[PDB]
Amino acid sequence: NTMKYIKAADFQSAFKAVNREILENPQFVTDSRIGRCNEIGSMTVVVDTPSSFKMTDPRINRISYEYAEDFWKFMISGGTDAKEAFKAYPNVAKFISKPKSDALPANFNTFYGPRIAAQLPALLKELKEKPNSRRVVFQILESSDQALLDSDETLEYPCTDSVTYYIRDGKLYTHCHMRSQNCAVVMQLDFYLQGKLLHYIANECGVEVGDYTHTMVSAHVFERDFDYVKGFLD
Amino acid sequence: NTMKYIKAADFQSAFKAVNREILENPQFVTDSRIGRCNEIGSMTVVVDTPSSFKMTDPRINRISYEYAEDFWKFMISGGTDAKEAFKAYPNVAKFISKPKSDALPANFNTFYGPRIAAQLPALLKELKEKPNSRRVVFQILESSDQALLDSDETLEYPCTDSVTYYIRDGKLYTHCHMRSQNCAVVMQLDFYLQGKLLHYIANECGVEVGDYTHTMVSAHVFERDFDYVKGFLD
Ligand SMILES: Cc1cc2nc3c(=O)[nH]c(=O)nc-3n(C[C@H](O)[C@H](O)[C@H](O)COP(=O)(O)O)c2cc1C
Ligand SMILES: Cc1cc2nc3c(=O)[nH]c(=O)nc-3n(C[C@H](O)[C@H](O)[C@H](O)COP(=O)(O)O)c2cc1C
Ligand SMILES: Nc1ccn([C@H]2C[C@H](O)[C@@H](COP(=O)(O)O)O2)c(=O)n1
Ligand SMILES: Nc1ccn([C@H]2C[C@H](O)[C@@H](COP(=O)(O)O)O2)c(=O)n1
Repeated sequence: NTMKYIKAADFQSAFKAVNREILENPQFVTDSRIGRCNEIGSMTVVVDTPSSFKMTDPRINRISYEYAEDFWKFMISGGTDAKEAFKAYPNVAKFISKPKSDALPANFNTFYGPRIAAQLPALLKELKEKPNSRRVVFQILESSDQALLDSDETLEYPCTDSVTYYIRDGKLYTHCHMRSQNCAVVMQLDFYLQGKLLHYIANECGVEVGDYTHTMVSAHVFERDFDYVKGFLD
Repeated sequence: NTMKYIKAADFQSAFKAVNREILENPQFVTDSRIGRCNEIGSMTVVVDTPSSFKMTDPRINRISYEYAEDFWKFMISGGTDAKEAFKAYPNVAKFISKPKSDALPANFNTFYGPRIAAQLPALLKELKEKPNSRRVVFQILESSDQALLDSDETLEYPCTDSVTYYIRDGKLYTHCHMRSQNCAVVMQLDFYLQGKLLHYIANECGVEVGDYTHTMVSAHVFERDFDYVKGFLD
């Protein structure tokens, strides 16, 4: 039976367990916007030790850690010069190009970094100053992104919905809610970015780290990636 | 050990199981913005039969179904005349009053209805026309709501983060992500509103209903409500 709740000691064990479950016990086998995938709806993943966001198995190699670190620096710096930041990676071109349609402005982008940057002052203030706040939610996906739905744009319609942080008894807890997760490939990047970000937040707040929860409305592995996944399982 | 994943046949069984777990096996006992509560972080609740959103046990009476239905009509109609809609309920006054601070405008409100109304056309179009879309997310909590964090306003800083809908094989699946859930009281209302809304969506799309998933970054019961909860358990 499809296991939707996965608790693991570290990011890599969670990553392997999620991918194995999607391959072996999918809830749906579905033809999606970008091809056929196995899918589990509404998976919840808990990582006990969020310092482990750099996975050690070199067979999990579709997101290199050079790329992941370049992406982290691009994101946390809150800039929009993706062409410069990812000039060494030509295959990300369709995700970093200017909008084509005149409908939405040319300043429009879906980069997470500027959105995190805009919210950091108010959210850090709440996180540091309102004891036991439940209100600290970084919004990534925005309703204004819905202008992308009926367009031919290739920009990411944000896969990450929100990241909630809360502190209890000196520890920072994190809940990343994903609208849509490519578990075999991009999740390696998402885990890296979220691991870096939560440590950034914990350090700004002077607190230690609890655990990390990752919910995914669609947790999927494309059929084209099954051989890749099998290559890192066992 | 604290059970964070609860699967139940109907909303009431989920409701009772969640409340029991928070009372008996909290992750945190914490003094919050609005008083001491037992709390479980990042709970996931699955309801197999989402038609069951009106609970039958009359001891679960803090949200009357007259009030819940008035709230539903107020929400789905997308209006802002809360004073008129809830005139028969004086205790909701602090949640429906105009903003006090000149910082945010007088048109500012955090009612869910207008936000659902604004997104319905684009999201229904995606849901009906893009097969197996993963993109249909109603955003409730918005980053612009963060202006409430450092204010003395009593308006709700949205407890509901987002509601994602997706269709696979003729069935509508729903994932409601809550930032913050008062599980003993308001969750009765949230379950009613989400049950009504998902049936509204399924009917607009001409599809049947799958299941309903409810994730809560903070799932809590205030100590002041423990006697009430005990009164409906068993
Ligand atoms: C700003 C930006 C947004 C991106 N968005 C997506 C995306 O939404 N979906 C996706 O699959 N890859 C996206 N990518 C590319 C991934 O980060 C990564 O390069 C890719 O998953 C590697 O795929 P491959 O090794 O199979 O070619 C994005 C890259 C950038 C720089
Ligand atoms: C527009 C609106 C927003 C509300 N927001 C909240 C809220 O954020 N938190 C809350 O506890 N009750 C809120 N309420 C009140 C609840 O819907 C409900 O009346 C209350 O939980 C009943 O509490 P009581 O029976 O313990 O008095 C709101 C009511 C309205 C009309
Ligand atoms: N941070 C991100 C951004 C996007 N995606 C993936 C999920 C989908 O495989 C695809 C987005 O497609 P869709 O919008 O149809 O969900 O990219 C991901 O895994 N992580
Ligand atoms: N639809 C809603 C709106 C709010 N709340 C609850 C959660 C908290 O008990 C409180 C909101 O307080 P806070 O903003 O501190 O989380 O109201 C809820 O349960 N459901």
